Amino acid sequence: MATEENVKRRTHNVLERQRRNELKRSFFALRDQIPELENNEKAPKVVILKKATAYILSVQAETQKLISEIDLLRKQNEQLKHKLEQLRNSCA
Amino acid sequence: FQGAMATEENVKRRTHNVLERQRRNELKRSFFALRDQIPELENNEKAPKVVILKKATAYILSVQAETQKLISEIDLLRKQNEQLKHKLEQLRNSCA
DNA sequence: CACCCGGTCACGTGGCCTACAC
DNA sequence: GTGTAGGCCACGTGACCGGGTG
Repeated sequence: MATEENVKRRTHNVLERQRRNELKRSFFALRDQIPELENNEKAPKVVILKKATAYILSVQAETQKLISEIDLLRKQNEQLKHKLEQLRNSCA
Repeated sequence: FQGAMATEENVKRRTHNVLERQRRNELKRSFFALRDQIPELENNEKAPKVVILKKATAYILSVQAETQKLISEIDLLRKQNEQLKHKLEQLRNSCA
């Protein structure tokens, strides 16, 4: 009876530990995908979050800019294709 | 002496506690901020911490991958671009 | 219906460290 | 030296909510 509560209590503990350990693993995993946070580093959890949050934003900005460049090159290409098209019609 | 030992311990005890609230509260704030930057996890205020981690890691990887593709495309277009310019250049010297 | 179960959370606490002071 | 103040962490421990099962 009293022993039962200790058994429930203890199993709760080891349960919470395991859950907690998974959360740790996830922290280290996230950390390894942030370039600033190196391939190891002893970085506090709050830092890992804030840098991840920032990094995501930084990569977003890069992505939009790359897209702009892509669309820009496509404008130039099609412009050149159009110019080269008019070098065949005008070369009798 | 006596209980002044214990009186000191309670003080460190309380100040340590109130510190941990601030730190935890900040740690909470960082979690919500990260979560809002993950498209899948946006407009979902009730998101577990472990998910926010796993998806962030996942999202970062996909966007890394996407990024690499975009770059490769640029190199492809820029390759074609300069090729078109070069064909067009010596078709100008040979069209008098 | 009530009763647990698996998941999640915040909290109080002490154990470590790093660095800064006596 | 011997502190000691701060920051980070992982632990234990209650409470919460959720979907089943009896």
